[PDB]
Order: sequence, then C-alpha cells, then structure tokens
Amino acid sequence: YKLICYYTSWSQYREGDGSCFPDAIDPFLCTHVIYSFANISNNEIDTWEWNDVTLYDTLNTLKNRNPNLKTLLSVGGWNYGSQRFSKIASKTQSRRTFIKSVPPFLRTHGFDGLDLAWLWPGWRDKRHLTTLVKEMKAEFVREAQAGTEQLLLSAAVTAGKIAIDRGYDIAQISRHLDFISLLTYDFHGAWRQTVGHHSPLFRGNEDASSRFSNADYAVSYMLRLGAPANKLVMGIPTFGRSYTLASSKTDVGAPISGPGIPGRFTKWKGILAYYEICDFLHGATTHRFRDQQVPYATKGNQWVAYDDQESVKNKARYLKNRQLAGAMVWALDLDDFRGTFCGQNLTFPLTSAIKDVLARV
Ligand SMILES: CC(=O)N[C@@H]1[C@@H](O)[C@H](O)[C@@H](CO)O[C@H]1O
Ligand SMILES: *[C@@H]1O[C@H](CO)[C@@H](O)[C@H](O)[C@H]1NC(C)=O
Repeated sequence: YKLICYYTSWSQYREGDGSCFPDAIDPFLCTHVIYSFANISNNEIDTWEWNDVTLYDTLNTLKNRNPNLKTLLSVGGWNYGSQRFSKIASKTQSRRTFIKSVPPFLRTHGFDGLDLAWLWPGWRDKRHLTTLVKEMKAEFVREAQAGTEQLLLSAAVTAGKIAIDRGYDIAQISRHLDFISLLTYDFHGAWRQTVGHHSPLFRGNEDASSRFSNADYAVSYMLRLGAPANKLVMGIPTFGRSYTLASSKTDVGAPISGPGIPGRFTKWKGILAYYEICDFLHGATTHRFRDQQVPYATKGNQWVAYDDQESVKNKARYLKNRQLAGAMVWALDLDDFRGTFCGQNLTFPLTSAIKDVLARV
C-alpha cells in the first residue's frame, strides 16, 4: 500500500513551532514524499522559492536514512495559473520544451519523478492534459534507456464530479500514470452559507443537496470512469476548515458569516493545521457526524470541521477494503510534526495512524 505525503515549500516561513523544514520528516513514515510546488518558467520546470535547491537537497538526503524512500516534485499548484498551465500544454512547442526539461531537472536534484498538479483544467483543456500525460510518460520511458530507474509520473485530481467531467479523461490518463492522488477533502464550497464537512466519507442522511460530495462517490466514480483500483490513492486531509458562525445555531444547516479566524501559526482565514486544532479542542464542544464518519468542533462563534485519528484510520480501512493503492496525505507540515501539541508525545499522529492501519491484516 502506498503512503504518499505532501510537503509544502512555504511552511518554512511559519512563526516559531509552525516552521517546518524537510529535516523534521521521519523517513520511514511515508513511501513517497512529494515536494510542492515547482514553477514553470520559459516553458521549463523550475524552482519556486529562493532556496528550493537547498530544501530539495535536505529532502533527498532523507534517502540516506531510508534508501527505499521515493520523492517526487509537484508542478503547478493553485498559486499558479490554470491559464498558465493551459498555455504551455495546448501548444506543441511549449509542451515539448516543458517535457524535455523535466528529467534532467529531476535527475540533478535527486527526485524520483514528477507529480502534475494542474488545478484545474477547463473543458477546452481536457484533450491537452491527455496529450501531456501521454507525451511526458513516453519521455520518461525514453530516458530510462540511459541506465537509471524510470521516473515516476503521477497526478493530482480533484474529487468533485463537475471538475472531473470538465477537465479529466480518466480512462486515458490512468494508463500512463503510476498513480492518481484523488483530492477527497474539498467537498464543501465557499459559496455555501452554512456549516458542513469538507472530507466526509459518506453522504449522510439529513438532506442531500448533493449525494456526490463525499469520498465514496468520488472513488466509485473514478473506478467507473476506468481508473484501476491499483493506481488510485485516496486523499486524506490533515487540516481543518473553520467558519465564523452567524447565530447560536451549531448543528446541521447552521448559518455562517464567513470563514473562521486565522490560526496562530498558519495565519490564513478558513484553515487550521491539526496542531492548531488540538489546541482549539481545549474548551470546545465536540461532535461526530454519524453518517459521514468525521468530526467537528465548536467554541464561541467558531465551528471547525476536521479529521482526527479515529476518522483517518476509518478512511484508511475504507480504502483497504476497496483495494485501492494507498492514501495521500495533505500535508505533513499541517500534521503535528513536532509531536508536542496533541497531548500524547507522538509526532505525525494523523499520518502514523494511517500508516499503522495500512500495515494491518
Ligand atoms: C499561505 C499559507 O500559509 N497558507 C497555506 C495554504 O496555502 C495551504 O493550502 C494550506 C495547506 O497546505 O496551508 C496553509 O498554511
Ligand atoms: C514563476 O515563473 C513565472 C513565469 O516565468 C515568473 O514570471 C514568476 O515570477 C515565477 N514565480 C515565482 C514565485 O518565482
């Protein structure tokens, strides 16, 4: 079973204990660590942060401690034009330039492959996404002739039906990809004027505006679309999402004035790391949606949807039973990586609970 963990570039900048460098990653925790994100510049893969060459190097020396660890570099992200990606892929020359640039860059910096994170193709883009994956793989195949173990190619794929139908020819891209990380934790929109969980496993009985907005739909759907189970990796989040409440109403349907206030360390409205959530729980009322099998918490006018050890293990069982290829965790810097916040003296609590489950019979 694969355990694929994202590491994010910009976590280095967080104040105090929030600051995470690739140092702090336990090298036997994951099977693949993916570094996010790389830029594209002059139609070629490139560094984002001023010091990526160093961080890349810090990450790839984790391989000294664990020679089986695979690392990938992810290109794209959200800070990065979908429009910018589109431009590069929908033209034969710029697509060629990009593709030729990738293996030497990966080889130089000691990575084992590439993760495409185009978020997200438009309906005009679907055809070019397919050509790019195809052509990128054939390039990795042709470079394997020079003696080194073949570069892996993976892709990050949104878990909303609408976005999938729009941008992704799953049947086609699954053939050339080594795995697909399904992004099963963005199921509760911004437009929404109410509380809700963003990574529910099941739909849950109370009312279904969508019966599609849960991990299980998304998984069944990708299988139906023709991704083999053995290339599919289910995304499990390590963060929560917070909402400022609009009234004293707190349960299903409860109205919302907007996103919840910034976390002390992550400093971004609407999101908390798991280590900020562990502290938030002191003084909170906690509940579990029975149907959706994920928890939420609330205190003052703040309401948080999150994943805990129980829920994350539960998702890991689900994927085992479904015979998927593994889990994808977003992200290591948002787990309790110091191991000091969540009571028990355990570093990467969420990610280890998954790993532990992945190893069971
Ligand atoms: C700029 C910033 O600090 N916000 C990041 C956000 O970009 C990222 O999506 C999230 C999960 O990786 O972690 C937050 O801390
Ligand atoms: C990424 O590359 C673009 C296109 O070349 C460039 O103009 C931009 O400044 C780069 N972004 C960063 C953060 O380096």
